[PDB]
Amino acid sequence: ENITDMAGRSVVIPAKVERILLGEGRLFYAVSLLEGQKPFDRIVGWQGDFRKLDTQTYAVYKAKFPQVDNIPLIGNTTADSISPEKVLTLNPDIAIFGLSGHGPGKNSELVKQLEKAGVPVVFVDFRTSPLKNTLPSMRVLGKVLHREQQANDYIKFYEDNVRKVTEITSKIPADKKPSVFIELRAGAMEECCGTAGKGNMGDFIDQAGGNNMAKNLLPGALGTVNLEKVLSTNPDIYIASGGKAPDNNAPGVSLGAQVTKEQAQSSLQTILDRKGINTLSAVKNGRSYGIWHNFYNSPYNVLAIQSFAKWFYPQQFADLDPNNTMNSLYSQFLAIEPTGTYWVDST
Amino acid sequence: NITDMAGRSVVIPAKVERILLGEGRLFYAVSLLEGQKPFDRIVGWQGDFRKLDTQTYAVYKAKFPQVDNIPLIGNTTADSISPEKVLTLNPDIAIFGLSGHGPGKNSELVKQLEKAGVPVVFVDFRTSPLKNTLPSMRVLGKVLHREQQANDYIKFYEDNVRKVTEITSKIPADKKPSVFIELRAGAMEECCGTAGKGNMGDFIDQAGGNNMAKNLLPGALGTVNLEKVLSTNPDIYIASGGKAPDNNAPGVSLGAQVTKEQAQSSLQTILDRKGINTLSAVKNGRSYGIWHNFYNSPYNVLAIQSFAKWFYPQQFADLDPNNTMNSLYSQFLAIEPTGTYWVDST
Amino acid sequence: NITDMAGRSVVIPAKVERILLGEGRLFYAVSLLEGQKPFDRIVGWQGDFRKLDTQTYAVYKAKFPQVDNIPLIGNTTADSISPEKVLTLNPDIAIFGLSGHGPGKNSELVKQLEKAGVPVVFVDFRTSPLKNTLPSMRVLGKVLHREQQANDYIKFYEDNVRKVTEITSKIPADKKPSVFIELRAGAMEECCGTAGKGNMGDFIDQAGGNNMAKNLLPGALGTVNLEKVLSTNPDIYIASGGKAPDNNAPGVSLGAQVTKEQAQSSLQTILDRKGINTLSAVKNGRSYGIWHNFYNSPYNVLAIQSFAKWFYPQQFADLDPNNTMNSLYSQFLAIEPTGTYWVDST
Amino acid sequence: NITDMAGRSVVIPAKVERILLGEGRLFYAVSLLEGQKPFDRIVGWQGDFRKLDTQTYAVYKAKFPQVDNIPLIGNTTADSISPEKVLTLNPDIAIFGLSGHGPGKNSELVKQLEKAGVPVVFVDFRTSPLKNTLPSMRVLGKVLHREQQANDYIKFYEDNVRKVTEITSKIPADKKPSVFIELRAGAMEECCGTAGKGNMGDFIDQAGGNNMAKNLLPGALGTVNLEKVLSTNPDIYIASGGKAPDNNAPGVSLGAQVTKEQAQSSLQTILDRKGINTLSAVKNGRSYGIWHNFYNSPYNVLAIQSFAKWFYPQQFADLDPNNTMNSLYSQFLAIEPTGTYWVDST
Ligand SMILES: N=C(N)NCCC[C@H](NC(=O)c1cccc(O)c1O)C(=O)N[C@@H](CO)C(=O)O
Ligand SMILES: N=C(N)NCCC[C@H](NC(=O)c1cccc(O)c1O)C(=O)N[C@@H](CO)C(=O)O
Ligand SMILES: N=C(N)NCCC[C@H](NC(=O)c1cccc(O)c1O)C(=O)N[C@@H](CO)C(=O)O
Ligand SMILES: N=C(N)NCCC[C@H](NC(=O)c1cccc(O)c1O)C(=O)N[C@@H](CO)C(=O)O
Ligand SMILES: N=C(N)NCCC[C@H](NC(=O)c1cccc(O)c1O)C(=O)N[C@@H](CO)C(=O)O
Ligand SMILES: N=C(N)NCCC[C@H](NC(=O)c1cccc(O)c1O)C(=O)N[C@@H](CO)C(=O)O
Ligand SMILES: N=C(N)NCCC[C@H](NC(=O)c1cccc(O)c1O)C(=O)N[C@@H](CO)C(=O)O
Ligand SMILES: N=C(N)NCCC[C@H](NC(=O)c1cccc(O)c1O)C(=O)N[C@@H](CO)C(=O)O
Ligand SMILES: [Fe+3]
Ligand SMILES: [Fe+3]
Repeated sequence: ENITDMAGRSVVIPAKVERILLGEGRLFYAVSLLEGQKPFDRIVGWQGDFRKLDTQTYAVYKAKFPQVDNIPLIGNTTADSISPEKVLTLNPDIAIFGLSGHGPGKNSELVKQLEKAGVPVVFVDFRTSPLKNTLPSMRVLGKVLHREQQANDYIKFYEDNVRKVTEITSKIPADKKPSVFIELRAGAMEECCGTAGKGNMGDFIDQAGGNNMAKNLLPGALGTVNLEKVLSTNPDIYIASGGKAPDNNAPGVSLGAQVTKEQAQSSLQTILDRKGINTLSAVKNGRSYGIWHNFYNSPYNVLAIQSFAKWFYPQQFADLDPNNTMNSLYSQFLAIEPTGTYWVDST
Repeated sequence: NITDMAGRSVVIPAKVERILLGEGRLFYAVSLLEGQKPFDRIVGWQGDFRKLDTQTYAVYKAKFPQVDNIPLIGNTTADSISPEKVLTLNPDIAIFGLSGHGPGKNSELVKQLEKAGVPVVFVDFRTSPLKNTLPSMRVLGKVLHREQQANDYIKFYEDNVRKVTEITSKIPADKKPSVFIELRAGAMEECCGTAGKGNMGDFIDQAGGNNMAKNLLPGALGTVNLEKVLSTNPDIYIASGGKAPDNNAPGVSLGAQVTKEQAQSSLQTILDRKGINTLSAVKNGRSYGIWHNFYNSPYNVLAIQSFAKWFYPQQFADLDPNNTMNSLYSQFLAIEPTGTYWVDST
Repeated sequence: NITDMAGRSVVIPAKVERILLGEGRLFYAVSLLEGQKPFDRIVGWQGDFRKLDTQTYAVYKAKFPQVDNIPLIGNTTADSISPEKVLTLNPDIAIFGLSGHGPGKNSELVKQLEKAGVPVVFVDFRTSPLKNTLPSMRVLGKVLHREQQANDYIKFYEDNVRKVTEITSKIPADKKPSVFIELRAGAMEECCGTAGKGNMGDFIDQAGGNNMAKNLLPGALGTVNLEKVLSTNPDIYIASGGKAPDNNAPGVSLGAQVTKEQAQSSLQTILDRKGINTLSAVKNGRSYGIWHNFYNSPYNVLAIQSFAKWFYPQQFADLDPNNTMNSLYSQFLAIEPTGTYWVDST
Repeated sequence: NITDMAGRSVVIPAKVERILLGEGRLFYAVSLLEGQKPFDRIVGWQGDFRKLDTQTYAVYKAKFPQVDNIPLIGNTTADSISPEKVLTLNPDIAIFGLSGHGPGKNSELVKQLEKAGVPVVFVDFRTSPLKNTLPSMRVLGKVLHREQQANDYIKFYEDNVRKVTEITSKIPADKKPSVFIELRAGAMEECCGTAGKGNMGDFIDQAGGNNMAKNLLPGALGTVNLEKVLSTNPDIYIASGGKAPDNNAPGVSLGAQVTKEQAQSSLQTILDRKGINTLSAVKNGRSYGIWHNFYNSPYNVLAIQSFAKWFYPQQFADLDPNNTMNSLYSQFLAIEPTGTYWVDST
């Protein structure tokens, strides 16, 4: 059969799939929602970003599935480090790639090599245009991986849990919305400050009824705004993203499966104590928050949209709990138990 | 002739120059009428303003040292008022409160004054602020011949309250936060004082909150036990106080001579008390301090706004009670606004 | 005692609480000193701020409705000021401008005030901004007892101007672009109003531009005919305006309530006028709009910067006048920055 | 205490209970202030509302039959008002219009009332709606002690007008459509009544139209000959009327008791008249009907919106003046909106 991927390309659905290639490792998150209690059964190989840039979620899956260590790494954390030779010798029967990210895009040579080898390629997207692409991506993955039921179940769950936010924020007029700046991998980049424009976590700010101060500063989904521009705009709400492991002395916010509330609050505070940042009205007024970075490329991003709405309008979403949503997500779909801290408030 | 807050008819004097204040802090209503000559027409007052509002007192003393020479007709309780000292001041009007630290409608002193031919006016900012605050000012305007100042203050008040009520009057009950207000928190012998259907409860109602003690109490004021608070575990905790900074007694420091630091530090002591410190609202940082004397003052629009910002922070992001306060002072009063009348927990 | 901008010695009042503004838009200098209480000390003002700055007025009214009750001593001309209404406000200081829509150093009203024992201070942001802006603020600081605010603003101003002059002071004349500024472009009976050696001309000088009218005119303001502009055919065209968005009269829309799109649309109308539209600067996109009231405001550092960025685009690509405005507002003012104070042609 | 629309100072009465309406249709401004008790304070009125607004009258009569007992001080002209009947109603305030079917600022009756000690207030929705509508409501608020209702209505009005001006203020003159408005079209002896720089002309201006009579006429109202209209051949034709459905006199049927099909049929008659029917605007279907009494009513924001949607159909496709009217009625009035106040040609 045939379907349209997120690059507009038609893909012939394989009769049976047993050798999935992951162009970006963290595309595993979309796969995990379909594979039930057998998450790694059909993965022939993956980019090393999941294992190296998601060490916490990795370790949790390793403790329950030690065979994860033996899935081949086709590269490190950049598209340019992928050996096309190692890829082809795994004889994949499907390759899942992202329109953007740490893996090959629609115009890469590897995509063309795979087309010459007779291997179907599917483009998904949770990163450039999450709002447009997240649900269509899951529907498509459902069809090509023969997990239509799991996919449709997850779409219903997602739509319902997002509708809990949008029923309220879709009617709020622009002049009542809080200004928001999201600093991606805050503290951890060479040059401050990474953020999202019209795309990526910007889509989440939009949905949650916020006003992204970088929406109109930037052409793309990702970009950079200077510290002074942030200070000058002086937004209502400051959000920092990170995924740093607890026992990592490098700069950044600690969030993820092995992070405690106190490690998340302490490390957010370091981030908020930085020169310039610490004079923001949002920081002084305590409207300062942390969000787990990898939500920037995951269909679990409904958790971030909900955390954002609850920060943007605390009393209108007093009754909404993203922790229940994660637990409903894990119990319904996944094969591990939820642990750690995926979001934090400054004390 | 006018009808006071006790339903009684009062013949308005032709000229008033000797006002008796049954409760000292009724001065607050008078101050909105007297412009730059606040104490010119006060023959005497209950000692509650001087002794239970030491900060606001000291500020007025520095600009008007003659305030120290206004006679104190008693201390802080109705029973300590000498009716003899009262009558020798030959008042031409007496202003009393339906409730509080001064005589009520059925006291002997009220009857003595009626026998002496002295008009008595009952106001209320304390039992039923919502029903009574504006009618009280209207009445004080008429009997003190300051109708203009009164009407000016009513317009100011209604406008600044309507900023809140036009939003919160349409909010359904199930979207409202539960609220407990602990009056003079930390400072009473037995915890915990609060307000029912009345007093600061009216402010919670107006600001679109849900007062957990509304149905626990028959009156405007009363007491709920600590364990009942813990068990109800309300969304939002509010502590009232008016303690002076350099007062080692227990309570929250708020008022004209209090810095935000002192207010924040002393609120924290209050929030660190056994039991209180495990409240969800305290842990989640939805914990606040409000200046106690707003429990009996037509300046109470400042508290209604502070509550609304606490109950729905974003919907009232743009509302600033410091600006309401500054406008109030500049338009009506004879002193400069200083100190901290509200605080948020660190 | 201090020396004002007219060279006159002025005795500093011990306390000031009743400031008279000879020109309403002199408020801008006062606003930098009064913090969160902008209108607290203004007894009255010329009607130019309320009538010729409707946008900035409306923004302050929404936060301080008491601004509507400040008395207007006249309309928009010195000759419409009733000296009687002025004197009954019993000012304790009067602030006047060497030039503009209010009384000057030789007016009768200035003499009346001297007879009444009222100190008069002359400032200037309009005739000789470069010489006078900072000295004016220093002086206002001393006579209004806001030396701290004044010195803070001077440091901010000098630093933000030095960002421009460090570069443009070393540029030789032959590398400078020729510039014509058309004040209230489109909106005068006879084209074309502009500035000579003074007013916005000072800004062109500082920003390293070459004002084509510098030597055509004797004074700070004057008129140059359309044909003279066409013939000089300058490298850069700048139009000033302050027209409200919803005003169908001719002129450029700029100010607190103007969007970038309205500013551009209305600048374009101005650039589409016969004669103007054949200028090389217009055809080549070197066409800009600046908010007119910068012609008399110590916020004029915002214009010196917008000019420097138009005169030398890459040399000041890192300079942002919007950040400077926001630092100005947050540090000194009581309102939030909105609208469009400068625009580039599409 | 307040300045009316004639520039005259009027002393705000302490309590008003006997309002005299110089022009009956000034009721529309009063109705926005009186909530559910519209006629409670009206001692008498000009007969224009009852006789020239039969539809809106009948609707109020069905809910309030006591409206029939309000005294008529005259018919539909200032000259038919008995000053004697007026004075025996012992009004405590009289509201008059700068222009219209009632007395003006120089009438004898105004002087009689001044001799009788009765405050007179001039409002205006007719000569200079743009300048005067909102100031008129502000003033009526103060003198009738309905400041809250007035301020509420001003905010509503400004917001609903801003929906139009946000768009039309940035449209350049050369892109605007030419417009002719024929007042009480078909119903006058001599064609064609219209508005100049004033009256419905102000609405055309605001809605981003170009009134072809703006410079043909000195006043707010006047007459332009059919041939002049034909020759100018404007982009858009608008006819006003308020004729009752069951009235076979010439004119457009619009108002509270008119269906869309009766408004369309009667507009068509108006558009089928010799000369009119050769207009480009008529042939192209840019032909419309507007309810005449908007020519003197603070509900005129409904016509400004209806005009903008006719001037720029797609730019205002999302704007609905019917939703605006309904928000107006529900927020402010005591009756239910019915009928057709505007119509498009089939
Ligand atoms: N290690 C490298 N040299 N490049 C990494 C490639 C992915 C790159 N990532 C980001 O730009 C980024 C920014 C903020 C926060 C993040 O977590 C990021 O991963 C990227 O997105 N590249 C884009 C544009 O080149 C793409 O592939 O389309
Ligand atoms: N494309 C680039 N040159 N820089 C942007 C991203 C590269 C790199 N990203 C990460 O290390 C990373 C970690 C966790 C999750 C992610 O998605 C990541 O991308 C990065 O941020 N590099 C810094 C240097 O430390 C920088 O380039 O400023
Ligand atoms: N020092 C005293 N013994 N009594 C004070 C007199 C008034 C008494 N006050 C309170 O109950 C009270 C409660 C909470 C917070 C406060 O500031 C209070 O003053 C009181 O209210 N009495 C009632 C009952 O008699 C009344 O006056 O009607
Ligand atoms: N009804 C009572 N017996 N006590 C409650 C009120 C009396 C007393 N009040 C104050 O000290 C006070 C201080 C500032 C402002 C006020 O309105 C006040 O009422 C009080 O609280 N007594 C405590 C023991 O100190 C108590 O009786 O529990
Ligand atoms: N409406 C009037 N008749 N006069 C206005 C008085 C101020 C007069 N202004 C200007 O000439 C002017 C020119 C260009 C742009 C502007 O904004 C202007 O205000 C003025 O400056 N007069 C001079 C000399 O008369 C002065 O007083 O110094
Ligand atoms: N000195 C004069 N006689 N005329 C020039 C200025 C007077 C008047 N000014 C303004 O309208 C004005 C508006 C906004 C800001 C200002 O500073 C202003 O001065 C003016 O220019 N009138 C025009 C008539 O359109 C004219 O002089 O031709
Ligand atoms: N019924 C009359 N004979 N006269 C009415 C007096 C008001 C007169 N009105 C109009 O001319 C008019 C024109 C077009 C449409 C209308 O609804 C009108 O009411 C009028 O305005 N007269 C002038 C001069 O006296 C004025 O009132 O200012
Ligand atoms: N000034 C005049 N003489 N005539 C113009 C207005 C007088 C009269 N008005 C009305 O009939 C009328 C009806 C509803 C609402 C209004 O405001 C009105 O004025 C009128 O129009 N007379 C006609 C004769 O048909 C005329 O003078 O042409
Ligand atoms: Fe008390
Ligand atoms: Fe000027």
